[PDB]
Amino acid sequence: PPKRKIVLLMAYSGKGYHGMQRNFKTIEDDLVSALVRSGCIPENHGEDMRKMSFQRCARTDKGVSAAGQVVSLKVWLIDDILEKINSHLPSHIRILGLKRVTGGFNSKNRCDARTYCYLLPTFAFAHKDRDVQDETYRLSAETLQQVNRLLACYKGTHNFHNFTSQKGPQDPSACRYILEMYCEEPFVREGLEFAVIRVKGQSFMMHQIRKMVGLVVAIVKGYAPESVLERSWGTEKVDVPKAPGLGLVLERVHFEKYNQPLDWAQEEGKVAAFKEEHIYPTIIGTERDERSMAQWLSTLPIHNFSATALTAG
Repeated sequence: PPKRKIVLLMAYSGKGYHGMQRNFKTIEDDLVSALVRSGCIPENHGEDMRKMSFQRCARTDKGVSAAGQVVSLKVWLIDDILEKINSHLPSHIRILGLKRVTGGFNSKNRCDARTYCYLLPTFAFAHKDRDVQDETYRLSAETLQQVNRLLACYKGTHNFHNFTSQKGPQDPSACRYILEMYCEEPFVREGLEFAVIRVKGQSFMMHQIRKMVGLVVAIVKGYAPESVLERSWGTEKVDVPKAPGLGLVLERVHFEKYNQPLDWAQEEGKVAAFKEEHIYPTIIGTERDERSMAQWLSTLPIHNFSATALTAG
């Protein structure tokens, strides 16, 4: 078969996985097995992924899902390649699209941004004194407006050293650019109310989104004053609550800059279908049955936002 550089649009439910990147199970473990078994790549390209020029656009962490992950690599362009790769993957990892590209196209180098969604039960925004705290809570317009006012403060370029680990106040690598961040109107599925927070950033650091969400959750519920968000830009350390990984879903890898044609419009039905068969059921079912968010929320009352600073740390 002809040898070509391709770009793959893929999706996965990330629950129980330790991340995308091959490392304890990872998405790429399964993807590389499927690529070898389908005959897309020789075995030694599975052993040394550099040999097929492999790149992934988003390093999703432990438990994180994807509706629109993008990888690029060189393959033998076999017949019915998508069907064949998919036949060797579990149902909860799916290759949704393929594009042929110029041989030197490297997806991670060409993408300009990533958008993530964070799907959460709305009682994560319920004020600890003013609102009921369980599944019966319904999000008010006022509280949604407060969430959005707070999330908008993240937009721009900021030093996010307090939103990751092993980076100091003066570290320019801790500066990141957020293009958009907001929370949609809430909706009900399976009799429970959820909302989606969407964040588009040029790039993200370890723990960053989970802590960006965790802080706004903590403030909105009343565990910290709204002033702590501004304070977290400061030089001094703030200990920022980290929300669970379960609700975090990579939605899109952006190629608008490059396109100005990596457009996945034709795959929108496949994306929606996978979200409904695998991502939504896993996240909502896990919230309903195992109460992941509720349990994490129950740990906020003892979170000390100043613990590190108090130890002169």
